[PDB]
Amino acid sequence: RYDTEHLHPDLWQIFDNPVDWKEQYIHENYSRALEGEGIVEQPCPDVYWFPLLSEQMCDELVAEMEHYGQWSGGRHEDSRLAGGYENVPTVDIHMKQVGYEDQWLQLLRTYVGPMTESLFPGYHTKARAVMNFVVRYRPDEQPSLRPHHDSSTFTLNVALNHKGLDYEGGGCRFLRYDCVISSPRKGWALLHPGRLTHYHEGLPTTWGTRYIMVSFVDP
Amino acid sequence: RYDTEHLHPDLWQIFDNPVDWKEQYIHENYSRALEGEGIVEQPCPDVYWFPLLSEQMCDELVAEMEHYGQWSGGRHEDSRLAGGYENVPTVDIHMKQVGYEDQWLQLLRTYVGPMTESLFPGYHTKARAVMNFVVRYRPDEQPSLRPHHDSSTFTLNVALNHKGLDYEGGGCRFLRYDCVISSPRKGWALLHPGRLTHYHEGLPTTWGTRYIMVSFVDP
Repeated sequence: RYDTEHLHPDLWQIFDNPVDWKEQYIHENYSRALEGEGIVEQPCPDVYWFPLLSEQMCDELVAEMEHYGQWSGGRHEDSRLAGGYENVPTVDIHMKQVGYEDQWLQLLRTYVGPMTESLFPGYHTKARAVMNFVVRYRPDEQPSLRPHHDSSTFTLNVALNHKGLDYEGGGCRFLRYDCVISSPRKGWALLHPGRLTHYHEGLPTTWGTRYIMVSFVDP
Repeated sequence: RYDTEHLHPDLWQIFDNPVDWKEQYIHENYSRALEGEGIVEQPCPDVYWFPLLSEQMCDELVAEMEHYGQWSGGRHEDSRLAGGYENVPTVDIHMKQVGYEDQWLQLLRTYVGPMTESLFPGYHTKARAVMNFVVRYRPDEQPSLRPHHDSSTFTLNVALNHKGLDYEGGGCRFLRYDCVISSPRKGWALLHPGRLTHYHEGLPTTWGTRYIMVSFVDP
């Protein structure tokens, strides 16, 4: 089985060929990071920073998002939310329309879940994420988000571009910890709680466009 | 209305005359702590230790618990829980059996909630608590519990007796923070998250009986 009506059909081959998809799309240091050989960084309390994705998979996902074109979002109301009122608006493309929600959920349940279990002793993860979308921030389309938390036990923020070369500006700002993640990594990602002990704030971007993929896991 | 069918009928008079209950039950320095001029202590990161209840209230609660006699608990399985299995068995009496759960909820909504809102900016509290029981820590009966977490956004623990004079032992130990509560206060209460960022293990009591109050807030 191989759906040929796709720009990058190998992206959905995770179910058919897990070994090849993992060897091609996952970061080379992901195994080293999971094995416990350093790599993981904790610049702020109750936060982590380890490599998750590689250049090829990130570029393919960015190209697919560009091919989708319909950069929805930006209005206070939400059409994909049951309540119909979204607290924070941002220009983003949902994974449901793109059809990558199932593949991303499987990838998170395979690789992301063991990482979360290893980082926090005594914590069992079922990888139940109800919201997963990639937001594109532009100097004229979507500015930095207002200071707000995430409606999830843990919130993961993954960058999709190389810092500096692709976009100029900043990332987030932890007001509680008085720390700012000013050096995002294209291949790495952060998985920290955002329910009660994290009042996340968005820093602004001056030049270029920045794309970040955040999935609300365990809500 | 003043029902005398209790050892301490004034313990149920929290709502009848809120001023009288606040004046005769709450901690004298609790108002100063709510004013934000000290008293509140943070021995560990993202942890609070401030006085909540007065000695008279603690004595009344201890006497009521002793007179109740329904000190159930001690098995991995349980009948009070809907699931029927308790993750961490403990000899504790739920507030539902005593019937003071309404009073505890009212006190949490009146005094605990504003402190939580003031202490942690950007968070809204609604005093949503379900699991709350008083467990007596006895070295001969209930030894130290294994390290575990809490299935709630926040956890509150209040001492019910003077350590050393009444019981000999320890408090809690933060596995991921290397923080040990060796000098807990009868009036002070421990408020911190217990879902993901903190793994805690209780220290073992040695002599006497240590009475503690456990409440799962925002489950």
